[PDB]
Amino acid sequence: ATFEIVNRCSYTVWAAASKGDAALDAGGRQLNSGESWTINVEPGTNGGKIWARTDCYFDDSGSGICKTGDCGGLLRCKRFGRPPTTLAEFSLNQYGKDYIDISNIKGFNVPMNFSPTTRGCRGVRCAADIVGQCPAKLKAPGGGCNDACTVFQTSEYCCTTGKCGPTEYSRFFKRLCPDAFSYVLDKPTTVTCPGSSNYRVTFCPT
Repeated sequence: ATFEIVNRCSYTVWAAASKGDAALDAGGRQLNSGESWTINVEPGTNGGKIWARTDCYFDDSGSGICKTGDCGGLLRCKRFGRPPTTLAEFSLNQYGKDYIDISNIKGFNVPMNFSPTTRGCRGVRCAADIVGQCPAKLKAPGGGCNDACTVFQTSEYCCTTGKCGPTEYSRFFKRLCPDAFSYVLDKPTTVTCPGSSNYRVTFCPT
């Protein structure tokens, strides 16, 4: 499947793409404002994610640090990124269907649209000013708005027992971005697309 990743933000982002135990395609790349990066993701990929990283420094070996979404100091991510990270999540060719969503479960750094480029389903977007409006206790110094699990590490926020409810903090994310997951047991905002669809992830869509 083809994913075109587009940076419409006015600032540089370092895109990342991983399935948690391996890179997808090259795993990461710098995207200046306006740049587009096309990656190929193997059919049958389960549990893939794409995200943006901000304020990164890398040396010539591709080693360094980012203020949001750092994936163990690598340009080319093999593992998932450090919150806060707005996430584009997907599972492809699962019994004939692709499943896509955006998630704020690991916080929010950059606004995002995640849309098919082929026919037969809708896109999802979270493009509100979550950082600007972020509750004081969730604001990340490096930038971004953390989820409450990351900050407080409780059973209720992290849904450790598999029983948890919405909270004051999950409801903040949900109010600004209804079409994104706000906590682990949120009512799903997953979109079902035809198997073998293609997609575009746009950072800063508006």
